[PDB]
Amino acid sequence: LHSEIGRLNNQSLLWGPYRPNIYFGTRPRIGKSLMTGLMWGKIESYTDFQHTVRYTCEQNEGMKGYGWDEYDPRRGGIQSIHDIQNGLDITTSFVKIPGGAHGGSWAARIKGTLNDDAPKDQKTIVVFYVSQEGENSELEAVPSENEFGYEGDVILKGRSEALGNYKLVVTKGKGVIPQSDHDLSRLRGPGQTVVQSLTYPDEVLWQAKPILFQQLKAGIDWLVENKYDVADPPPPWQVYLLANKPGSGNVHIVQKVFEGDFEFDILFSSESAGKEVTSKDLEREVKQATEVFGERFARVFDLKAPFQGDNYKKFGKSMFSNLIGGIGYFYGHSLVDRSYAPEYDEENEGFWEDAAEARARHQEALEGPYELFTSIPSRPFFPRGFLWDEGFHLLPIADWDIDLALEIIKSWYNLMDEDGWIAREQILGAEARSKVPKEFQTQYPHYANPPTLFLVLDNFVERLRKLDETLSTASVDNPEVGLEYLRRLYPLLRRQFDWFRKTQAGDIKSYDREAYSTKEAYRWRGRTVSHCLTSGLDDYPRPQPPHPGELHVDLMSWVGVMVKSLISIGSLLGATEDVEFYTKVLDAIEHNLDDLHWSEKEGCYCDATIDEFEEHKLVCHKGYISLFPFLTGLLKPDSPKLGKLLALIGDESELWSPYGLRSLSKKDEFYGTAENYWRSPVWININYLAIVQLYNIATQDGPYKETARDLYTRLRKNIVETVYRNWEETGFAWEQYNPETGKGQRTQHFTGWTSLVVKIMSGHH
Ligand SMILES: [N-]=[N+]=Nc1ccc(NCCc2cncc(CCN3C[C@H](O)[C@@H](O)[C@H](O)[C@H]3CO)n2)c([N+](=O)[O-])c1
Repeated sequence: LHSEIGRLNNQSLLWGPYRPNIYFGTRPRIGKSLMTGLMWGKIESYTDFQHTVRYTCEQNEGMKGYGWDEYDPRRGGIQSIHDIQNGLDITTSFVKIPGGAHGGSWAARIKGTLNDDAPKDQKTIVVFYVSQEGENSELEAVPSENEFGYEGDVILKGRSEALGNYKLVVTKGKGVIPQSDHDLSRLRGPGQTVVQSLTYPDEVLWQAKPILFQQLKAGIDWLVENKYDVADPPPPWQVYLLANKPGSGNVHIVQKVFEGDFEFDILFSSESAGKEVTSKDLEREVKQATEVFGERFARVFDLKAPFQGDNYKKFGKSMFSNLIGGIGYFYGHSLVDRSYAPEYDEENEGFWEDAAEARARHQEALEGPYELFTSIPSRPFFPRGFLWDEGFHLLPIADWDIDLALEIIKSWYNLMDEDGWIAREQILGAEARSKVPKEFQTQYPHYANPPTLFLVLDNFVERLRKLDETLSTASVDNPEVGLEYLRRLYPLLRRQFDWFRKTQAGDIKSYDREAYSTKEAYRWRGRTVSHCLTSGLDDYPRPQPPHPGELHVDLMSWVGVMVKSLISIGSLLGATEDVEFYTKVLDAIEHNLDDLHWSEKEGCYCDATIDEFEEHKLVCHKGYISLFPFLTGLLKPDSPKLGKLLALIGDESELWSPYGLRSLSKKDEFYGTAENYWRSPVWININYLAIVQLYNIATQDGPYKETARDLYTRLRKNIVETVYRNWEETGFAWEQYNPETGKGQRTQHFTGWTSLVVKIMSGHH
């Protein structure tokens, strides 16, 4: 029965628009298979299309905005693109039609509407680019009846082991096609849909822009050789129309020129299913996917006061759809230093210098290949898997579709090496590497990242204890299936738990340190003078100088999150001998949090170092870090320590801004300093943790119930309204929010954990 739900999930999720790095394209969850990409650009001149053409996601003054209005990876959805440079409002509707033995069929409608400022006679070039990777696989453009190109549909017929037989149709579409009266039209035709079928070695098929431009440049060279010159030049749009040469190959370029508004369909028909997919099929399946998305949202994301209104429902749909619509499939080699150089052990003073020397050996090599199926923080700036971001992404996604969330968790845990290491940053293949400076690619096996994926596993278990609709909950509705997943995953959770304990161990025994436990103490590896990249709070102030004797209260608190999850899961599995050791590790963390990290002087938890005089010193920087034992749910609701943290959180002079909790206190000496990344701005992921914990204390018998209730109510409001106002004004989710002004700053299209705001509005944690 596990195998069945497994095979059904596989078949449901195989196809998607799983290329979030580009405006619009498709691929299945298969490393070497059939992929598609959309390109468009106005052409006003002989030189402008190279600069106007769109393919990979960016955000600049030329683009107003873009994203998913509606999305479910099982059904498809609708994306809006507002392109100022090209004068176009584009719609890409994508739909899946289940059937056959191969992951089903799918269809897309591309619609371009010139905006008010565009010339009513603008010529827009549109390209649908189709590649197929594989040794024993074929794809062929059925040639046209016409001499120079296509009056109607373009039929591609192909086959692979993975997809069996399929056909891919690009329809005639609707819109005016310009006609050239030039002598060239006797040889190129007056203007029509064209296809070039090419082959390149499989590993470069992703470089669709250079592949296209090489063909455009060969056309222009041909014009020059055959005496088409500046005395009598063809119009720009004919100069940039490829000579029709359909055939077989692993690349198929389908090119259309439109004058004014346009639309055209892409129909993917799996032979192994019923009848082929039609345009009338696409139109209906789209209408129905909208109805279903509407119905699921109103149940799953029931927005509570004061966010019940339609304005906030639109907001919620946009923030959610962009989050789950960012889901990608990633395949290829990753860059890794497997030297395990001894300098990476960071056991002497000045360890950052030694670590730099080891990195300068440049022993890192390509390894894999790996696949990953994950949501992403940002399509334009960093469209790839980030380990602790994914824990946040999956909290809303899990509500929507717990079986999808568990699929993504599983994909992340299949990356884990023999030691219990997952790389914090997953850059799989040359396409992914294209977006990342060479200096920032190398993953380090000694680099951790917060294990936020356990928070998701926690929600799963809580839900476990208490056809597309069916598949989405299959793993909570069929408890036998739920436990089998946990049984298969548990060992790797344990492996990661031990890996933290072997690789991110702090040192008690070697210093004048007393504590309830000689074991429980942690220090993030990878830290430099200014940074602790691995903690996730890049420039949050830490002990200066960095020191082998440091202890990180956030890191211990994450180990605390991990043990509590292992207790829950281990028990659901009856692994008694493990639960005992976990029950005892937790007990030791609860104590050592107080003995090593609690400041009675300051009224908050702090990190620790050892002095110039070699004694344990608390290093207190009031901010996110200070709150961690609370944010991670480790303290008793009656704890006096919780009492003092609630005071700090609610204190306007420290953390409390009209716009949410400041990453760092206004009273801290480092407030607003340096890159000021985690040194003041409001981050939605940490505010989300605060809101959830406040609500927990707020709905419990205890002394702080009423304070917790006030701070919840107000913080929920401040966080939602800040993200809303900025979305209303800019159309973007932002990476962080200015505490002085409330303005969105840093990375746009951050969906991204800023999308947690849909869960903050829906309440009932
Ligand atoms: N200090 N530092 N200075 C700055 C750092 C970044 C800045 N802007 C975005 C640049 C950028 C590009 N590629 C990847 C990433 C990682 C983003 N992010 C980092 C989170 O901290 C981490 O927790 C989190 O996992 C990851 C992923 O969401 N970021 C700026 N800026 O725009 O001025 C100053």
